[PDB]
Amino acid sequence: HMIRLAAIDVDGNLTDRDRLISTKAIESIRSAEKKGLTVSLLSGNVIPVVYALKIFLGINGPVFGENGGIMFDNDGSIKKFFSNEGTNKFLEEMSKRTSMRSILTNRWREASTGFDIDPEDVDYVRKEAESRGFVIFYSGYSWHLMNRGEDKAFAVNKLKEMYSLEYDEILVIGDSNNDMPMFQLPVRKACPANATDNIKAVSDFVSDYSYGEEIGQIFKHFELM
Amino acid sequence: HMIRLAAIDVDGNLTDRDRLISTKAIESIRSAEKKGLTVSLLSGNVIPVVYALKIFLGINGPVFGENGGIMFDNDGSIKKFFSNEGTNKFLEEMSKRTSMRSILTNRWREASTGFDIDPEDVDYVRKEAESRGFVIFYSGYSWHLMNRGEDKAFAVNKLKEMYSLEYDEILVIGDSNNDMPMFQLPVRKACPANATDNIKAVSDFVSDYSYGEEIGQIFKHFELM
Ligand SMILES: [Ca+2]
Ligand SMILES: [Ca+2]
Ligand SMILES: [Ca+2]
Ligand SMILES: [Ca+2]
Ligand SMILES: [Ca+2]
Repeated sequence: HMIRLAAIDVDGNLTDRDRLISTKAIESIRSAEKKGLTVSLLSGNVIPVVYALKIFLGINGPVFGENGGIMFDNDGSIKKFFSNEGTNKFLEEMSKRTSMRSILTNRWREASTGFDIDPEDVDYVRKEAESRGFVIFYSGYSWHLMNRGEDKAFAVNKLKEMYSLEYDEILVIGDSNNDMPMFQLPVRKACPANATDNIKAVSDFVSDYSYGEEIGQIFKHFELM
Repeated sequence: HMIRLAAIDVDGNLTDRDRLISTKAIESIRSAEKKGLTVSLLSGNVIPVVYALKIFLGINGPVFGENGGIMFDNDGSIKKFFSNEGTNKFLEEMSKRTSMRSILTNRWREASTGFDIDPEDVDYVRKEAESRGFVIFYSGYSWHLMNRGEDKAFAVNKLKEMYSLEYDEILVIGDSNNDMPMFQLPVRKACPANATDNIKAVSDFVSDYSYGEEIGQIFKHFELM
């Protein structure tokens, strides 16, 4: 079938070496959207930050923050699918006996909890988190304490439902392990030249570029630009 | 709202300490089905084996073999969602330089490949497998070489579409790591008392029993019997 929607990992694929947004990626997105593609952004950052990207970059589909746990829709509303009461409590307790600590953007989180942590405390905190029904991983600017199942697969399935699409009509763009949840779905897949080996191995198209420059080549490959 | 379908992993949930099918679990399933529940079974077994369970145990919904890659439907047909050409070829070449070997039941597989292997060769084979977009893990009666994404979540999502259900209308019952994919969906979740700590931590109801005895209690808890 033909690709009608592309779900893209913001931090993993739309930024350069210094985490700045790629202007070439922005123009590729706008070009593809003008030709009819619906684009959705997926990020671990907070919803007002992803909302800023939606209104300034010119994204025509819903955008997700907190790794899929919260969404800003095209009707201008915000819907969250998970709560941060449990994850916030966990951080509060864990910060008393480990280096796990809150980050400024948590003041805008609603469905999960971001944090910083010393590498030495990662294994212990992960064990404690999983024993409570949570998971931890790094993305973008920080670690993320998420509810099990609050991931990119949840978000992509939600987009599929919202647009009444088949999996083969969806293209996902990611770069690493924290994207495998959506890369393991029956969707179309593409990634940058610096994507992990496992992500490349399941991708339909592996770009010769990275740091935002893969967006244009990927879209061209699928005749979206 | 109300549970309309239960997706149950066979190994470790419908089986006892000797890997034998639990008669109490069978009767609980039949009782719940008479009251309106649709039940689907999933396992790593080949399709004629899960078909045997469907007709002899009296399962009223579809059954999945090969960890979700092949299904026996209610119209009496078999539908496979992945192919075993690549996985069979992988085994053929790996068997020439490692201890990886085919198993008897592969004569009935259609969407993946089962195998035996010396434990020390697992790392070598997994690395090769993932570079080809496959994964390996042990469950049930052998190791399984699967296509990435060919799992129980793929099967539960298909059931959701087939029965036009909402995730909240689906109950999943599992106990091992290869069952976690189901627990990452926004469904209702339950498990036996001896399920993994991670599965217990994300379940809505953790039974006091195991080895098949949990089915009745779980069903009673969700008002299904
Ligand atoms: Ca990523
Ligand atoms: Ca990247
Ligand atoms: Ca971030
Ligand atoms: Ca079998
Ligand atoms: Ca199991």
